[PDB]
Amino acid sequence: MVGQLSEGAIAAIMQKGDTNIKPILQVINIRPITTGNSPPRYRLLMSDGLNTLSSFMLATQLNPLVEEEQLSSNCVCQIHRFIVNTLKDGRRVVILMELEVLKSAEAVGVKIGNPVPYNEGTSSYVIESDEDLEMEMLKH
Amino acid sequence: MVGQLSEGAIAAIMQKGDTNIKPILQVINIRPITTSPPRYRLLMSDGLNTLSSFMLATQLNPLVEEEQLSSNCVCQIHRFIVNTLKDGRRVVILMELEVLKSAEAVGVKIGNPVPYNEGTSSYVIESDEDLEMEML
Repeated sequence: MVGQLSEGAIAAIMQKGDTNIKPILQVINIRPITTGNSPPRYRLLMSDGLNTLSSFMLATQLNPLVEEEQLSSNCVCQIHRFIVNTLKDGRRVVILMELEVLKSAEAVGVKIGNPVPYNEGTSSYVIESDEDLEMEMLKH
Repeated sequence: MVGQLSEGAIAAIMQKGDTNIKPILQVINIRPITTSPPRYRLLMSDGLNTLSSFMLATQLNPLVEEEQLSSNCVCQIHRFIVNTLKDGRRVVILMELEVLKSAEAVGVKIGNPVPYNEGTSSYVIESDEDLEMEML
């Protein structure tokens, strides 16, 4: 149900920098990032039911949630503490510092609603994720 | 040092579908796709161009888990295949390769290669964003 998500949280985060709103978001996709020999970091495409936004990153202390598959595509999360940063190239990113998984992916089962990208950066993420899946699927 | 890579191999693969060459390429970035059996996408350089549509055959995954195939290492490809997909994207699947020099032996990205095509340019921009997001 879309109504159980924090409608408008993505727009408020991006345009006003709201950090106190404890948003309830669905994880749409997780992109592991493996730089050099370093342990992975996880970038997230998240949905508030209306929009998706791809500029989320998990703080390192939340990495075990992804490894344990507690935090996986289609689960629903309540974010407790997050910070907004503008990178040196102007891109606005959101670091998730503390959260709770409210519903596992299997309980939700699938993507909630039909959210659309909040910006071109997010549509570029969606394109690359679509590319990944296409390359992935060797057998038909 | 760029002359130590197979300059022009990416253009040969993409335009002519030449899989008889045994090109020497540098890994610029490796990324697992799923978050299941891992599957690795690679941004590779031939000294002139980068190309982001390389994927690793599952049987080469041990080289990645052993951290032998890693960003900045230089490899020689022994068997590969290139296909266009129904939607027109071209994908290169690396089937057999040897790591010639470790990431540490090479030490840095060789030269200043440019993206072969728009898809690679977007991939580099997105991967540079990924990295900027980490270093926070």
